[PDB]
Amino acid sequence: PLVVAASIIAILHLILWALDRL
Ligand SMILES: CCCCCCCCO[C@@H]1O[C@H](CO)[C@@H](O)[C@H](O)[C@H]1O
Repeated sequence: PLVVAASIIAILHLILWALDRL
């Protein structure tokens, strides 16, 4: 479950960064 949570947060953070860059 911690793998799931950490990975969701990591992917969402990546999406936020990408949207900012775009
Ligand atoms: C699934 C594809 C997502 C692509 C994410 C692109 C992240 C970088 O994107 C590019 O970044 C440049 C500066 O960093 C900007 O000047 C460009 O306009 C932006 O397109």
